[PDB]
Parts: sequence; structure tokens; C-alpha cells
Amino acid sequence: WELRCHRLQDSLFSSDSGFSNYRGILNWCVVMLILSNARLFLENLIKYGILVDPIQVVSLFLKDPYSWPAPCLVIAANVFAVAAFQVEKRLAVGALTEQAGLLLHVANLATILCFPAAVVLLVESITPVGSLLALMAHTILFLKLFSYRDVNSWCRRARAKAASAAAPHTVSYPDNLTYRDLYYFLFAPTLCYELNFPRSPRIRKRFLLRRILEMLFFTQLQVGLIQQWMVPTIQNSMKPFKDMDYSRIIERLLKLAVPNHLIWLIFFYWLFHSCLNAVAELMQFGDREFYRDWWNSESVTYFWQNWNIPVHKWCIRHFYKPMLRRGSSKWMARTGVFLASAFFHEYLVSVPLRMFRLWAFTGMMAQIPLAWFVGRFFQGNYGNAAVWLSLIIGQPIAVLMYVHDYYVLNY
Amino acid sequence: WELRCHRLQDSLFSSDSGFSNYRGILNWCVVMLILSNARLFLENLIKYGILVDPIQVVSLFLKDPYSWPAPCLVIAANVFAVAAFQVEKRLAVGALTEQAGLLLHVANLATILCFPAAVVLLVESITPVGSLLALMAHTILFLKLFSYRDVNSWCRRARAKAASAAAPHTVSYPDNLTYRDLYYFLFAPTLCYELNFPRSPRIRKRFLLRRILEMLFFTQLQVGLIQQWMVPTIQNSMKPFKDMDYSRIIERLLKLAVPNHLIWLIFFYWLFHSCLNAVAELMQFGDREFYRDWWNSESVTYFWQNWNIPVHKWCIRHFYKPMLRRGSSKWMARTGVFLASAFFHEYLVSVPLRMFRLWAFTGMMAQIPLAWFVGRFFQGNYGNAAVWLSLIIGQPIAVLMYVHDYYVLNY
Ligand SMILES: CCCCCCCC/C=C/CCCCCCCC(=O)SCCNC(=O)CCNC(=O)[C@H](O)C(C)(C)COP(=O)(O)OP(=O)(O)OC[C@H]1O[C@@H](n2cnc3c(N)ncnc32)[C@H](O)[C@@H]1OP(=O)(O)O
Ligand SMILES: CCCCCCCC/C=C\CCCCCCCC(=O)SCCNC(=O)CCNC(=O)[C@H](O)C(C)(C)COP(=O)(O)OP(=O)(O)OC[C@H]1O[C@@H](n2cnc3c(N)ncnc32)[C@H](O)[C@@H]1OP(=O)(O)O
Ligand SMILES: CCCCCCCC/C=C/CCCCCCCC(=O)O[C@H](COC(=O)CCCCCCCCCCCCCCC)COP(=O)(O)OCCN
Ligand SMILES: CCCCCCCC/C=C\CCCCCCCC(=O)O[C@H](COC(=O)CCCCCCCCCCCCCCC)COP(=O)(O)OCCN
Ligand SMILES: CCCCCCCC/C=C\CCCCCCCC(=O)O[C@H](COC(=O)CCCCCCCCCCCCCCC)COP(=O)(O)OCCN
Ligand SMILES: CCCCCCCC/C=C\CCCCCCCC(=O)O[C@H](COC(=O)CCCCCCCCCCCCCCC)COP(=O)(O)OCCN
Repeated sequence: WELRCHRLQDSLFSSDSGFSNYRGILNWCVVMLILSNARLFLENLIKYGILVDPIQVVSLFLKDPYSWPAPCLVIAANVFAVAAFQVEKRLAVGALTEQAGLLLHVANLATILCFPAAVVLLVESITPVGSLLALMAHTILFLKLFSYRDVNSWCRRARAKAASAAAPHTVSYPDNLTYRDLYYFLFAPTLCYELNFPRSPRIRKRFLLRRILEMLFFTQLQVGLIQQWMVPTIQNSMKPFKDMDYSRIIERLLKLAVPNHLIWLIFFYWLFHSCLNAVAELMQFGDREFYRDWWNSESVTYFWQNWNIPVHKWCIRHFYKPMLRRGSSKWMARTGVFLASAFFHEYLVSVPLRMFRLWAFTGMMAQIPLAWFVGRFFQGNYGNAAVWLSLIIGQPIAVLMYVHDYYVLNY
Repeated sequence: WELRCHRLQDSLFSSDSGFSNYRGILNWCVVMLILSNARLFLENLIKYGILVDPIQVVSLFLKDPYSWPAPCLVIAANVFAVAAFQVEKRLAVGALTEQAGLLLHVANLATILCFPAAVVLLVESITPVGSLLALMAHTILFLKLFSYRDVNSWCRRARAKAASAAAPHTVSYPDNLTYRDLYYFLFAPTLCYELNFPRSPRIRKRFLLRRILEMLFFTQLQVGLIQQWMVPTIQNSMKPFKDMDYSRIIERLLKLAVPNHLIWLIFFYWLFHSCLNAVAELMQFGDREFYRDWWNSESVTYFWQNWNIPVHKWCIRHFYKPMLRRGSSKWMARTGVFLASAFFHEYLVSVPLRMFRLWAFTGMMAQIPLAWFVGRFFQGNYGNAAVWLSLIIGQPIAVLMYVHDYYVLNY
């Protein structure tokens, strides 16, 4: 008799094998990055490890509040973060009938956006990477206060209706309107409010240390990137894109499309994993699903929903499902989310740098002519390559243009 | 009522999430390699696409057989590949009682190894990368003829015993001793013989073309590697390792440990996937399991069994299980496989370069002091980093030493 030892199978790397267990290409990345930067990092963590006075700068800011206006705006955000809580406590019981409460919420939410978009423009002494750290706070606060309105209104209407008729600290409606949990919400790494968030058992000092080291390593890595690889390429030709021709633009962009993409990947891993896990660890949060696998995204429409899960499940719950419930024309809703995304794009990248060329708008617009294209022609492990190319020459380029035209006009 | 939207989960990159679906970090590798070399490759495929006369070189070899001794040896291998088949056909029916047949097989298998190990040493006009392409053929032929002996002997004893008492072309014992299937075995990408191999339906011109392009791209890539990154680093200090001190050796090795590892990874993907899939495609083979996931190998003992599956399932069937069945002391068998692996190492890397420093033997020996260490201390996504480090500063270094000491002594 014969019992065969050769089955009929496929190589693990092959397209039609369906293996998908490459956790270890990832550790190769980590090991190589560490072997290549684990002396420059140990030297920079010394030369900047005692020469940053992390306690004297707060006293120098206390020495003058009107200088350094960026932390001034960040602390000023509490005015809105408290006015909204005050509206909630007002209509929590008997005051401020839903009409007035809703109009007050709309006014407060509008001023959260319109106040820094005015301060950072008029006030001159503000820095671009310091203006961004006020706008990326006054949009997160706006997105959080939107849902803080919505969840409470929904639960309050539910209690109003239940007025027409537990032990495991599951906080009911009115008992969640304390300052402590509002603040815990604001710092929590999520944009969708919810009574009695999940919690994690402990703090896990090890995990927090590893995440802090990831942040301190990746910021140093991409500073190395910006200084060595991308500033020389720019100042070899300090001609700003605002006047160059659509033929020289591309010639000069191909020399930056790769380093740009690399610093964007490093931004993602530094921000959406390491920083948000440090936050969600200190304040025991436990959810920690900030991104799905956007990398193996066979089509771009699937990539748009899996990086930055917080924003996407905020959309799908407070912008999409509400405006399909009491509405229709779902394509109009997809358009609405595209327009809101374009507004926040052109508000976060164009306001701090005071440019309004509306390049990022063309970048967001040219995604649909690319989305339908990739979803129509490519499939599988070539649709994934189409998405990976779109992430190189697509949207991040439309921010590289702004930062290039700014660095050129000033150095 | 409240139905929560925040579960209690972990980030996909985190150690304790168990995601393992990173097919798309891999396509990122492919896309980046292609964007970075997809002009140099299109230029080199032209400058060498018509200036290689792929039909005149066979006529120049026919013009003189004693010059170019490497293809002479490769074609001479058929003497043994036919003597073994003749022994099989002899004792297939009535001649050559098992004693004589076994002794003839032992003699032929010994001369397969001892003949080129003598020709390439004495004959002077032979080149190192041309001597390697005769030794890596006379060991594959030896390993194949071993199992060609064993399978046939086992089936023949089975027929002898069945003498003490179908339709789907399942070839029985004696009808598999034709020249056609012996040759099909020799070129088949496997080292373990088996009557009626699996088969694939068609040839799939697309797949064959993609594999050929992978070969032509990766060889060009690693020639770029050897020329740009590693030859300058060597000829900045042309002092051969044979006399340098154990303190300067390491100082000079750290400048090559990464490029070496990169060309070894490229060797793996060029050889164990692309070339073997091209072969297994032309001759419709269908098995195509030439490697398991050796990358996510949490311990080195698991890496030793999952790269190069052909050799491992040859060991486990013709060297390991036979010598545990009629034997014992399994640790002695693990030692035996280590010793055979060391012999083929020091036979394939040391004979073509005529060096016998027995460095690769220390490299193979220092794996067990490393194997037990990694398996004892590290676990999980840090054991995988231990394995990835062992693959950088471990065995491949012990071949880089040979090739360095050879390139230095000659250029
Ligand atoms: C001008 C300049 C110069 C020009 C250029 C010139 C160039 C010239 C130079 C050019 C360079 C050339 C350089 C060449 C370099 C390469 C040469 C090499 O080094 S080739 C190395 C090949 N190495 C191997 O193939 C691996 C060795 N073999 C293996 O790994 C085997 O698979 C082996 C024998 C080790 C198998 O062992 P186990 O890994 O299975 O371990 P166990 O403990 O023995 O397993 C046996 C039993 O253990 C149990 N077991 C094992 N793991 C278990 C588990 N996880 N759970 C439960 N039971 C388990 C099972 O019951 C298993 O059973 P059951 O064998 O079926 O009877
Ligand atoms: C030297 C000076 C330097 C100084 C520095 C300078 C500083 C400045 C520089 C730089 C700073 C950086 C500034 C710029 C940064 C970048 C800015 C941005 O880009 S802003 C981010 C954009 N983020 C988004 O836009 C998220 C996008 N989110 C989404 O798109 C959504 O998730 C959305 C609405 C698309 C979700 O929808 P869907 O993808 O599911 O679409 P649908 O079809 O509506 O899904 C709904 C229903 O569809 C069905 N459906 C969909 N897919 C299905 C399937 N596969 N099978 C079956 N049914 C399916 C299901 O039934 C689903 O239902 P059900 O409502 O969820 O319960
Ligand atoms: C006009 C230029 C044409 C391309 C010339 C350069 C590339 C030549 C060959 C390179 C080696 C790779 C061959 C094609 C891919 C084979 C593997 C493959 O399918 O990769 C797939 C992923 O890779 C791709 O899809 C890559 C496709 C090409 C992407 C880029 C094409 C447009 C840009 C090319 C020129 C760029 C110039 C840039 C100048 C600044 C999936 O991988 P797998 O799991 O290994 O699949 C095995 C088969 N099921
Ligand atoms: C030789 C001249 C040097 C000039 C100075 C520059 C030196 C530094 C150059 C390049 C370093 C940055 C290149 C990689 C950028 C991507 C970083 C990255 O891995 O982003 C990842 C985020 O992106 C993704 O997950 C999706 C895409 C991943 C693609 C693979 C990224 C790693 C590539 C490594 C390249 C090889 C080493 C380079 C240095 C020798 C985070 O992964 P991780 O940290 O490896 O894994 C976490 C495990 N807990
Ligand atoms: C003899 C001189 C010794 C000098 C000191 C040792 C070298 C220090 C080097 C780097 C320290 C800073 C590393 C920053 C990035 C750390 C990332 C990290 O811890 O990743 C962890 C994973 O780590 C790894 O995969 C490997 C980490 C160890 C790599 C090997 C380091 C020691 C060996 C090389 C040291 C010498 C390098 C320079 C040689 C010229 C967490 O992984 P995950 O998959 O993202 O998540 C699971 C748990 N969340
Ligand atoms: C910007 C210049 C290119 C940098 C690209 C990033 C660094 C290299 C990228 C990825 C390396 C990932 C290593 C994972 C090792 C896993 C084991 C293994 O055998 O991996 C396979 C083999 O990996 C490799 O062949 C990659 C090894 C590193 C090659 C590095 C070459 C650097 C060349 C730089 C050229 C720059 C421009 C020069 C202009 C003169 C994965 O291969 P694949 O082609 O993705 O096959 C899939 C086909 N569907």
C-alpha cells in the first residue's frame, strides 16, 4: 500500500494560498529599525535627556501667559468644555426646554470651531506646529462635545418616555452628569460618548514604559528623516510650488514621495498606536481599538473606514445613521461625510500655515475618481497595491505641498 | 436601556491581541522595492536583454567541452543518475540480491559526493560560482537518489510480502521503473521520492511569467546590493579575516551584518519561492510547499524545521525515523542530523573556495548554545526577535567570512 506524503497545496507567499500570518515581518521591521538607530537614539536621549528642563518651562509659561498663546488656547478650551456641561446640567432636570438647550449647544459648538480659527489667524506670535496643537484640540473637543450632547439627549428622552410607566455600578442617566466623568471623557481616547465606559484592571507599568519608548524612538526617527532625507532634497531647489509649473512640480515631488510616505507611516504608528495606548493606559480605558487592519485593504473604500476607527465610528453614529434615519439619499450622506472631512482637512492644514490654495480639496476630490477606478479594475493582492500607491502619491502629497511651500518661504 | 458600543479589546499591533493578518506589510515591501528599482531594472533588462547571446554560448560550449568544466560535471552527473536506475532495474525482478544491490547503491552514492569534491579541487580552471553550481547539484542528486533507493526498496519488500497471498493511473511498484519518471523525479522540486506525484491541471503562463520576473528582478536587486553597499565597505579595508584579530573582526563585521542579511533574505525569496515555483510550474508538480512560516518562528528550533521544507521532510523520513525505528537515543539522532548538516555546509561553502578554516563548523556548533538560550529565556514576540537576530549575526555571517576572505585575496 501507499500513503502519500506530498499533498496538493500552494506556497505560503503565493497569491492564492490564503495564509495571512505575517506577524514577524513586523518584528523584522522593529529589529532592523532598532539595530540601525540604537546608538543615535541612546545618544540623543542623553544630549536631550537632561537639557530640556521639563519643570522650568511651566514656570516660564507662568511667567507670562500672553506669550506662548498656544497653551493659552488649549487651556481656554475649558470654557466651552464647561459651558456644554452647564447646559446639560441645566436641562438635566427642568430648565432650558429642549429648544433653548439645543440652540445653546449649537452656538457653543460653533464657537469651539470659530474661536481658534480666529485667534491663530489674527494673533501673530503663534507658531505653526503650535497652532496645530490648538486646532487638533479644538476639533477633538468639538467632536467629543457633539456626542456628549447626543448621548445625553437620547438617554434623557428615554427617561422622559420611561416616565410613562443595576448593582455593578452601571451609571443610570442623571448620575453621569458630574464633572469628574465629563473630564474623564474629554481625555479618553474616543470620540463617541457612552455612560460607564469599559475599564481595564490595572495600569501595567511595563506596557506604559514600552509605549513611551516607542514614542521617544519614533519621533527621533522621523526627525532624522526630515533632517537628513527631506530637507536637503528641498533646499537643493528652494522654488515654492505656488509658481512652479505642473511639469516641474512632479519632477520635484518624485524626489519626496517616498520620504513623505515614510514619515506619514511613522506618524500613524506613533500617534494612533503608541500615544493613544499610553493615554488609554494611564486612564484605564480598555477599549483600545483605534484602527482595524487598514494595510491589507483590498480597496480604498475599505481603507477609508479602518484607519482612525474613532473618527469613523463617530461618523457612522452621529453624522451618518442620524442623517439616514430622518432622511434618505444615502449617496448624499456619503457626500456629506466627504465634505466634512474636506473641511477639517482644509481647516487643520491650511489655517496654521495661513495658506488657502485649496490643494487638499483637490486631493480629497480626486479620491473618488480613484476610488471607483481601483474598486472597478484591480482585485485582491493588486487592489492592495493600488491602495498602497494611493497612499504614496495621493492625499499625503497634498499636505507635503503645504509644508514645503511654507518651509521654503521662511528659511 | 443602554447597548454599549465600546467592547473590551486590544490594538491590532499589540503583543496580546493575536491578530496575525499582515498580508499587506508584504505588498508594501513589493511596492517599495518596485518603485525604487523600476527604472534601473528596465534599463538593465535592456542593456543585458540583447547582449547575452543566449543561443551562442551553448555553441561555444560545444566548441570545447573540456573548457568550462562546470557544465561538464553537471552533465556527468547523469552517469550516477543512470547507474542507480540500472541497479534498480536489475534487482527489480531477479538479479542482484539485496546485499549486492545495497552495496552498489552505497558505492554509487559515495561516488556522487566524492567525484566533484575531487574534480573541483584538482582541476584549476574552475570558477567558484561555477563550482558551487556543480556541488549544489551533486548534493541534490545524492539526496534524491537516497530516497529513490529507499522508496523502491520499501515498495519492493512490500510486494515480496504480498506475494505471500487502481484505475486512476495509480502506478504500482514495478511499472514506475521507467526512465521518464526517473528523470521527472530528478528535476522535480522535492527530495523525497514517491510513486505517482501529485499534478497540477495546467501550466498557467501568467504565473510562470510572474515568477520569471521575480527572479530577474531579485537577482538584479542583490547584484545592486553587492556592488554598491558591500564591496565598498570591504575594499575600504582589504585585510583578510585570516590574520585580523578577534577585536577587529567584529568591528569590520558590524559594517556588513545588515547587507549580508538582506542578500540572504533575497536569496531565500529568489530561490525557495520564485525559482522552485517556476520549476514546479513548468513540470506540472502541484505540491509547492517549499517552506512553512519560518519568519514568525518564536524559537530557533522551530525555524530550523520550516525554512527549506524539502530538506527537512527528507531528514525526518530517511535519516531520522529510520534511525529511530531500528535504534534509539533520539538525542544521538538530533546530533546526527546536526553533523550531516555541518558536513554539507563545510562541503558546499568551503570546497569551491578552497578554504578549510572550519568557521562554518563553529557557526553550526554555536547554534545549540544559542538554541537552548533563546528557548529558555525569551518567549513570544521577543523569542521571534531573538530568532531574527540569530539570523543576522548567526550562521550567514559564517559564510560572509569565507566569501570576504576570498574576494579580498583576489581583487
Ligand atoms: C569571487 C567571489 C566569490 C564568488 C562566490 C562564491 C560563493 C561560494 C559560496 C556559497 C555559499 C553556500 C553556503 C551554503 C549554506 C547552507 C548549507 C546548510 O547549512 S544546509 C542546512 C540544512 N538544515 C536543515 O535542513 C535543518 C536540519 N533538519 C531539521 O531541522 C529536521 O527537520 C529535524 C531532523 C531537526 C527534525 O527535528 P524536529 O524539528 O522535528 O524535532 P524533534 O524533536 O526531533 O521531532 C521528532 C518528534 O518530536 C515530536 N515533536 C516535535 N515538535 C513537537 C511539538 N511542537 N509538539 C509536539 N510534539 C513535537 C514529534 O512527535 C516528532 O515526531 P516524528 O519525527 O514524526 O516521529
Ligand atoms: C515648518 C513648518 C511645519 C509646521 C507644521 C505644519 C502643521 C500642519 C501639517 C500637517 C497636519 C495634518 C493635517 C491634515 C491631516 C489629514 C486630515 C484628514 O484627512 S481628516 C481625517 C479624515 N477621516 C475621515 O474622513 C474618516 C472617514 N470616515 C468614513 O469615511 C466613514 O467611516 C463612512 C461614512 C464612509 C462609513 O461608511 P461606510 O464605509 O460603511 O459607508 P456606508 O456604505 O454608508 O456604510 C453604511 C452601511 O453600508 C453597509 N455596507 C457597507 N459595506 C458593506 C459590506 N462590506 N457588506 C455589506 N454591507 C455593507 C452596511 O449595512 C452599513 O450599515 P451601518 O449603518 O454601519 O450599520
Ligand atoms: C512599467 C513598469 C512595469 C514594472 C517594472 C518593475 C517590476 C518588474 C517585476 C518585479 C517583481 C514583481 C513582479 C510582479 C509581482 C509579482 C508578485 C505579486 O503578485 O505581487 C503582488 C503585489 O505586488 C504588486 O502587485 C506590484 C505591482 C506593481 C506596482 C507598481 C506598478 C506601477 C509603477 C511602476 C513603475 C514605477 C516607476 C517609479 C519611478 C519613480 C502580490 O504579491 P504576492 O503575494 O507575492 O503574489 C504572488 C502571485 N500571486
Ligand atoms: C542609510 C542612510 C540613512 C539615512 C537616515 C535615515 C535612517 C532611517 C530610515 C528609515 C527608517 C524608517 C523606515 C520605516 C518607516 C515605517 C515605520 C514602521 O514600521 O511603521 C509601522 C506602521 O505601518 C504599518 O504598520 C504598515 C506598513 C508597515 C511597512 C513596514 C515598515 C517598516 C520598514 C522597515 C524598513 C527596513 C529597515 C530600515 C533601516 C535599516 C509601525 O511598525 P513597527 O514599529 O515596525 O511595528 C510595531 C511592533 N510592535
Ligand atoms: C551593549 C549595549 C546595549 C545598549 C542598550 C540596548 C539597546 C537599546 C535599543 C533601543 C531601545 C529603544 C527601543 C524603542 C522601540 C521599542 C519598541 C518595543 O519595545 O517593541 C516591543 C517589541 O520588541 C521587539 O520586537 C524586539 C525588541 C528588542 C530588539 C533587540 C534589542 C537588543 C539587541 C540590540 C542592541 C544593540 C543595537 C546596536 C548594535 C550596533 C513591543 O512589541 P510590539 O509587537 O509592538 O508590542 C507587544 C507589546 N506591546
Ligand atoms: C526606498 C528603497 C526601498 C526600501 C524598501 C523597504 C525595505 C525593504 C522592504 C521590505 C523587507 C521585508 C523583509 C521581510 C522578510 C521576510 C522573509 C522573506 O523572505 O521576505 C521576502 C523577501 O524580502 C525581500 O526580498 C526584501 C529584503 C530587503 C531588500 C532591501 C533592498 C534595498 C534596495 C534599496 C534600493 C534603493 C534605490 C537604489 C537606487 C540606485 C519578502 O519579499 P517580497 O518581494 O515582498 O515577496 C512577496 C511577493 N508577493
